[PDB]
Amino acid sequence: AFVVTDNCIKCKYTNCVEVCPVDCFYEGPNFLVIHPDECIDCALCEPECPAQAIFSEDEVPEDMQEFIQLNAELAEVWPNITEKKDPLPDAEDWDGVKGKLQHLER
Ligand code: SF4
Ligand code: F3S
Repeated sequence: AFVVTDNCIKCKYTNCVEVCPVDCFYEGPNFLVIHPDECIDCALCEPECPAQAIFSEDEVPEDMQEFIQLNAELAEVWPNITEKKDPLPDAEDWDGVKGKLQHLER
């Protein structure tokens, strides 16, 4: 499985969803998650993220391990997103800011 981590929060560019061959991204207010059962590990989304927030689960940073689990449980509760959208208005001011998990919205 590929995993969306901290820097997607409050950016949510959604570039990643056009490349997914199996449409396994799910959408929250200010973040996206990958459903781990569905991902086929094609790695196509990882170069597409402006925020470089996607990682192979074996590559997730030591300080971001919580995201592996988070992606798995939020994917169960959020709706499927299959079309790109515009970025959050604010996206480019929040891109690169650390610790954005305290800003996550369910
Ligand atoms: S690795 Fe491939 S299948 Fe998995 S979320 Fe990315 S684009 Fe979709
Ligand atoms: S910022 Fe988030 S919505 Fe996709 S393009 Fe990057 S994982």
